[PDB]
Amino acid sequence: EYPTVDDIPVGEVRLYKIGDGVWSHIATQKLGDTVYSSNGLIVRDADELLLIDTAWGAKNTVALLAEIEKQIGLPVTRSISTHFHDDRVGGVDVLRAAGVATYTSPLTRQLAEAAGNEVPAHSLKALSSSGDVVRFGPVEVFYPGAAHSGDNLVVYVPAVRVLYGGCAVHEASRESAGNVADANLAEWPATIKRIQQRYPEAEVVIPGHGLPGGLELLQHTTNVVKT
Ligand SMILES: [Zn+2]
Ligand SMILES: [Zn+2]
Repeated sequence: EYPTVDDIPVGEVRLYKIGDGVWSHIATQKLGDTVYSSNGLIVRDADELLLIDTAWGAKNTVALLAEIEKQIGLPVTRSISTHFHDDRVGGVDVLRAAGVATYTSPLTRQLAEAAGNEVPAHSLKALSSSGDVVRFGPVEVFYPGAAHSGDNLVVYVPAVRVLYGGCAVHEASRESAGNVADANLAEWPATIKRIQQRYPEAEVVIPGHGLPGGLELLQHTTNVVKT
């Protein structure tokens, strides 16, 4: 029942309930004759929502906001982008236009700028070194170290033990690492290990692209990387 590229008509966005007060959002995008799906997270905090990652571009992110209003009916007041690529910050200007306070780490803001990508407006402090963790509303934000990118963050929802790994984590069906142009393959194994050690009670692990699973996706990612 989890949405895939063959049930999402590009330009549209689906929500999938993961646990109490937690949804993933799923969208699709085409690069060079190739279409992908991409996930993000939505977390309720009292009567507002925290958004994790855009829906991969302006058009999709507009549709995301509409779908949130339709299905949940609470306002997105803040967002976090988990790295500097377009599937994470593409659509940040849509969020800004809608009045969302947009955040990411200082390093992600720098990399996004260098790349010519949209840049969240605000910095999350105290995430500069590997192992750094901060609280932000109903979640923890963790910088586990370099992996898919030098800046990649993970997000944990402690009340329901949901770990959003973003693109630092591969779905079970992936056999390759995908885009490694910004990756640190030598460091990726130790970064996963730091995630494993920090969140041993996670029940759901959500990858940046593809099907959610459990803690087994972490070791799987390490196995995929060793190529
Ligand atoms: Zn990426
Ligand atoms: Zn990605």
